[PDB]
Amino acid sequence: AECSVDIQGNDQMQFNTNAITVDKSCKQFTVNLSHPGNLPKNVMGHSWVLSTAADMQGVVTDGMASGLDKDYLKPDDSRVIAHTKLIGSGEKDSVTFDVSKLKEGEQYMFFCTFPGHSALLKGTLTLK
Ligand SMILES: [Cu+2]
Repeated sequence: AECSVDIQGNDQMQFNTNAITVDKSCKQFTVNLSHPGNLPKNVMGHSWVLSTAADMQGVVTDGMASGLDKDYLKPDDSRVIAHTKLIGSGEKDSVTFDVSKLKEGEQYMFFCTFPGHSALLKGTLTLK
């Protein structure tokens, strides 16, 4: 898949990838999130949130005080460069973003913002 990637978050607290490479040529980038499993998003919800590694913690910390109401994401978080909605099992969501929003050399992390999920459900995103 050029300029896109398919990612699954399961009931086992696992993303099927821990590293994503965004080709420097890509103009846009699309991440396809699905959620195999049986648990509903209010106990096992999963989302794909993109930020710098530097800002992950506060994004996470801010998200969990945001409630299921706001997908456990601070509304209009200027630290989030891209994000999917929060989904439960059997659900799916995609998000597309501008590669121009990524600086070379700066590090980025992707992660779920459901309470206590980002330590396990995370990975690397890098501009190549
Ligand atoms: Cu999650």
